[PDB]
This record gives sequence, structure tokens and C-alpha cells, in this order.
Amino acid sequence: NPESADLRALAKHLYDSYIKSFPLTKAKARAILTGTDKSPFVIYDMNSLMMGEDEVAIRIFQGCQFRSVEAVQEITEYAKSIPGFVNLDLNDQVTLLKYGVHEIIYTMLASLMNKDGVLISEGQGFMTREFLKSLRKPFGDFMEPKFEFAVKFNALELDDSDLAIFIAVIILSGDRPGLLNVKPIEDIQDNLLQALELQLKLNHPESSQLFAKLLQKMTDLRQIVTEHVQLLQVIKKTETDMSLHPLLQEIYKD
Ligand SMILES: *[C@@H](/C=C\C/C=C\CCCCC)CC(=O)CCCCC(=O)O
Repeated sequence: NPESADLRALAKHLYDSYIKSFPLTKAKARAILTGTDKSPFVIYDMNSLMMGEDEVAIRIFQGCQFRSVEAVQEITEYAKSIPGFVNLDLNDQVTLLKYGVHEIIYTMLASLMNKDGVLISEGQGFMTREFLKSLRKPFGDFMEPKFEFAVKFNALELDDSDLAIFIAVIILSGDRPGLLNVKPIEDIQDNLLQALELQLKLNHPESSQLFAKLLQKMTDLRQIVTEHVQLLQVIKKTETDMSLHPLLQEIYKD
């Protein structure tokens, strides 16, 4: 159909920009995770941690802070590629990014996780879930919620071409707080949803209602972010000497 043909073109466009914006794709993440030249060093305790280089919790926490900032930067680049996005009111572009980056980060982070750990430093390392959970309070509780989501989300078996359209849908949510013009945004998201639906139908013909199942996952993301910000309030009070990146603080004033 000429219609479904316009949707495929959009899917292809989004997939292309996705690959150009995110250096560590799920395809590569899985290749590293499921096993010669791509094998990561494994951090499961203190000595391995110290060897990986070749206050512990705080060192890991800021490292993870730095990457988030980087990720925010990659997501922002990707956003501009979404047709119509740059033509929207500037204030809304900022609002959409403010509320969307973390939901996207956790979505893409699932790509670098399995039930036992996380790929780090661009796949060169793998930090054990057990280790991350042994960290001093309240740091020991920072990643568990993300792993729980990933195990379930990863069960959907989505590939990069699917995720590309899905994160585009996440960014263009007309229900974000403070949006000036909701109409232009919904018209775009509507078009993206149409593209995602077709993509899922064609790429996963035997996966019944994957589309609805993926959309319901948007519920789980919102929870983990809300849960995350609460943990940051604790850190600010117990670690008055620990520094927090400005860009991240500007996004959390919600
Ligand atoms: C961050 C933990 C690890 C980051 C993933 C890989 C590390 C690769 C760098 C080499 C060391 C977990 C989070 O993403 C927490 C939420 C983001 C932080 C925030 O925005 O507050």
C-alpha cells in the first residue's frame, strides 16, 4: 500500500539515524554478552575492580553519572532526526527531552544487561549484578530496579530496528507536563505509533499483541525513574560531599 510504504520509509529513516547516534547497539551488546575478540573483563569484587583499571560506591556512582550525561547527548542528537521534532516550539523540544531521556536511557540500558550484570565502558567490561548490590547503602540499591525491568523487557526480544521507533514514540509524548502545543506532538507520535505497529507486525509475525505488550512497558519505565529520583534525594542528604552533574540536576527538577 502507498500508505504502509510511507511508514516503512519512516521506520528505515529512524533505524538509520539510531545507528548513527548510538555507538553501542543491542546487536553488538548481545554479540559481546553471548560470546573471542569482543570478550569483556569481569568485575565481581574489589580486586577485580581494581584490576579493571589496568569511596568505591561513589566512584562507581559518578562513573555512571558521566555516562548518563553522554547518553543524554546521544538521545538529543537522535531526537533532532525525528521528522517534525525540530519544527516544534523550542520550549516543547526542551520539555520532551527533559521527560524522555531517562525513560529512554533505561530502555536502551536493558540492551546491555542480562540477569547477571551490565556491560560497561562501551562493552569492554561487565559489572556483576551481585557486586553492584553489595555496595554501601544506599548505593547498593541503585541498580536492582533496572535489572528487574531489563529481565522482563528483554523477554520481548526486540532488536535495534524496533527500538529505534519505540524510543521515538517515547520522546513524542503529548502528555508531558507543561507542553504548550500538544496537537503537533500527537500528530507526530500518531505517525510513529503507526510505523511501530507495522514494524512489529512485519518483524515479529508470530508474536501476538507485541505492540500492546510493548506499550504497557512504558508503565514500568515511569516507575523506575520515579523510584530513581527518590534515591537521589537520599544521596544528596547523606553524601553532601558528593558532586552531581548540572545537566542531570536540571532534568530532575520535575
Ligand atoms: C549507570 C551505571 C552504569 C552505566 C552503564 C555502563 C557504564 C559504562 C561506563 C564505563 C564505566 C546506571 C544508570 O543509568 C543510573 C541512571 C542514570 C544516572 C542518572 O541519570 O542519575
